[PDB]
Amino acid sequence: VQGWKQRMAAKELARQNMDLGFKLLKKLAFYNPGRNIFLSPLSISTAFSMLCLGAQDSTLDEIKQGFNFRKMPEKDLHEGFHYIIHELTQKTQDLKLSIGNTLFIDQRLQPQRKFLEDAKNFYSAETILTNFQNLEMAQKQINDFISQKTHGKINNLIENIDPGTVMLLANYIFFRARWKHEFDPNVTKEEDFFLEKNSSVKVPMMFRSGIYQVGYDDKLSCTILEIPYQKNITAIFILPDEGKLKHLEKGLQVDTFSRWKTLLSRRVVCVSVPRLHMTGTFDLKKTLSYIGVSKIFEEHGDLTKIAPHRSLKVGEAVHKAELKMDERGTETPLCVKIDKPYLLLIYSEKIPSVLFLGKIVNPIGK
Repeated sequence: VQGWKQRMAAKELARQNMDLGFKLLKKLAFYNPGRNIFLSPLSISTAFSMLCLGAQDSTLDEIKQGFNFRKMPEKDLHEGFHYIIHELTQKTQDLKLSIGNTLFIDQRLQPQRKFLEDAKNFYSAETILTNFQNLEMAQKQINDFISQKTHGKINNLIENIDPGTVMLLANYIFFRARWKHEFDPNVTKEEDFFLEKNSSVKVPMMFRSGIYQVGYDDKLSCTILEIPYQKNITAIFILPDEGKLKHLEKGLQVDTFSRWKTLLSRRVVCVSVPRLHMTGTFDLKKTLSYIGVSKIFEEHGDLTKIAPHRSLKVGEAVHKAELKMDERGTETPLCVKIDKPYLLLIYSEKIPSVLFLGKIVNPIGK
């Protein structure tokens, strides 16, 4: 198979998006406790790798350092990300997934052919001409473009545009997938979800008994539960013990994940999982401060490969992750009840990549 090198590159990139995700989640939760955090570290990485096609010198170097894209040649980096995107991008009965990367550039600028072709060929990234002299009109244009492209999955991506912006990066991902075994919707019931040790809220809770990969981590005081999707993707639920969420967050690592896998076994489990409709919106300028990346957002003369204008920078960059978790699917000595704050990892096994990383403090909250 001629796709061997692309798969190896992707496998290495996947390990690095896991590290990125845990670093981002740790920082986001430290600065914003008691809040849901829902993002795609993979989608975020595709955006800045795509920008590496048009970035030079210090800006290029700092992205590659911050995102850890330095371990392989640039050709392999782009080929690896192309493989991940192409493999995951589907509109089938079992999986609906798209990674969107749209660069909105001021109509007065001239986006260069080579960058345009590479962005489209390697990432399916598109550059759209925008009139930034009318910020209100530019915002409604951007939001309508993305709502239409995503078929109403990614809405209101932009809430504000700063004056002087000539280049806006929009990164967005949506997910719909069928479970390997569907939940019976008639068995789904409104159950208690403990926001705090005393405070509760009624949430639609899905129920099913069957064979599931399950384990317990003594080192991080947490239960691990894997629920497979029909395609080679798994939903990993990490349920900390009472008052161990902060400890679990603090201990998250790449070695953590590979150790959790050594603690799992196939067992008959009665499972209780909340239904979800998660969205997460991030200002990537503030988010990327956590991994020391900022030159891409400053004027440095490093983006001439995109458009020749001297003062060019990425003015604004936004990430939006969207997911639905319900009963849809194909066709006890242990019980795992997800009725308190938990971590959710959507993991692609075939790559293997972290598609989504979520801290769910409230399944029906923002």
